[PDB]
Amino acid sequence: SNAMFCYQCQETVGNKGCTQVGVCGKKPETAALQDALIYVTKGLGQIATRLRAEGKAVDHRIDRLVTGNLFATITNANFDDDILAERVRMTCAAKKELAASLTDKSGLSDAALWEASEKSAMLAKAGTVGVMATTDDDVRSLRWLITFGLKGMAAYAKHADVLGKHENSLDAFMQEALAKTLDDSLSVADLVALTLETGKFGVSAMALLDAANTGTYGHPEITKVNIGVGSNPGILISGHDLRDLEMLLKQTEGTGVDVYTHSEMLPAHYYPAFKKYAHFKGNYGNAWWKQKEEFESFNGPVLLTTNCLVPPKDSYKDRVYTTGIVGFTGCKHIPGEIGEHKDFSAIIAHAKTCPAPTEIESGEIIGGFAHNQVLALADKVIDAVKSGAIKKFVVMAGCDGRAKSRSYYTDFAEGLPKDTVILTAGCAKYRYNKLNLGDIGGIPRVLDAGQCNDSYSLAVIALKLKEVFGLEDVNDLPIVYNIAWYEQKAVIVLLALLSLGVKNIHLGPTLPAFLSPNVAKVLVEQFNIGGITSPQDDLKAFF
Ligand code: SF4
Ligand code: SF3
Repeated sequence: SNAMFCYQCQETVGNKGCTQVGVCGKKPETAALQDALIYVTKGLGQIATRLRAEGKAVDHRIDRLVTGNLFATITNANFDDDILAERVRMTCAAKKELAASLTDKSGLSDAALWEASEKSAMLAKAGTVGVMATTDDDVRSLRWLITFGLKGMAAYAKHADVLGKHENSLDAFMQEALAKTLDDSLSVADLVALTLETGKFGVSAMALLDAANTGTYGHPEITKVNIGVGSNPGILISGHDLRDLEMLLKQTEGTGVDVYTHSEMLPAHYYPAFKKYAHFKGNYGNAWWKQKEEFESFNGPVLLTTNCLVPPKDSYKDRVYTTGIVGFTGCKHIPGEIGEHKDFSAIIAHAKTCPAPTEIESGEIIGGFAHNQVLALADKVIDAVKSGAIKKFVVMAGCDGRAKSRSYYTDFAEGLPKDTVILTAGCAKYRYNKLNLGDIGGIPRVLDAGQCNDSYSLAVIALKLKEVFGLEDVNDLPIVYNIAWYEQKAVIVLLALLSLGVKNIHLGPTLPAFLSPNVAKVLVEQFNIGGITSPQDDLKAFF
């Protein structure tokens, strides 16, 4: 039989599924606990949805449990079985209490009713509630496409909540959609509808996080970021959470410890509020997947605010700190997932005992082209399109990863004619943001809008251009979409773009294993989704 089944990321074995051990390092009992956690979270969603329909209140603490549970099961987020098992217990306790306040308990699912306190009972239940519990290929495909989209949505909703923003309609949708994925009566048409609705609420979640980030730290602006290093001890902050960075910068003031960013923390440099801390140094290294080498050479402690964390080498494991929903057995954790005060005193003391970073490279990279900054430049962008100086934009946003085939994205970028502009967001950027690609009329040929969530800015920019040019269809803009994906935040970004009517998206380096033949056919027929081949062939064909 199979010890596990997981197919949620781009690197899944054979582009079919991980059945023994995850390519990411996820062990079968860890995979089982995540399957059990998702199951009881869907049960909680049903109960909460029923309470809302009865006219009864559901406290925001329930919303936070749901988003934390989903985020903990994203690829490279949490490998800690003790933490995962305790989240299962907490969820069982919470949903039992909520169900007791229902007037009518009729029609509650097994997920709503089932509970366990012993890990052994959780592992046994997991075996019959995983991916392959749904027998029909199309229903399975759509249920898990939706679930993965909801994980990405929940991540963005959680970062907004950390910064003090939440919307009842967003949390209500997430919980109702989760419940619908266990309802056997829904047709394929119902589930295709729910997939597109999930994309729409993906836009809403990204809009909420955009407002939270910019409202707190200012609108991103054009910024030069040092990729070399200084000579003081440092802490390297990775992942996505800007509130964790704020607290870390405040606590390192006056200490002699510098702060550097990694991977998806690069865009923190673009926000005006963070420029006021003199000990906020550069961005160190590249995307998440190089971290076994780059965390080693950094020498100082590393703080993971979100995914992606890879199972650490023994050489630096003792200086890895996790926080929020991130976890790895044997790595120190700083508690907190709601933006509350976190005590970084131990990581700061640790940093003072470590060597300064070993430099990988020197120079700079430019970014900060989020929606406010690009709309301020809109007249000049529009003039350049009208004159033919800019012939095409290419959206190359998304996720990077390990696959050797991803040299495609570097070669594609290098081979583009010098009258094109790359638009990016997310760690996919690292395949081409240290090339020397130049500028068109002073506009850089790579425009970095920020984190994967700042794909929102790219959509806002596209819709603005549609308006100014007076076009009926967003697809009539001179934009090619060549997006790379790895984890579930890329899935919500994709669904968001589809909900906005974007066609002709080229997705790679492979297509998700969780798209069944019939579901893929709908995406091809209605949205013209395609894949990649060689960079030289696609540089001809895509244009
Ligand atoms: S998260 Fe990806 S690599 Fe890890 S077990 Fe799942 S499909 Fe496999
Ligand atoms: Fe926020 S984009 Fe998706 S892969 Fe892991 S950090 Fe990267």
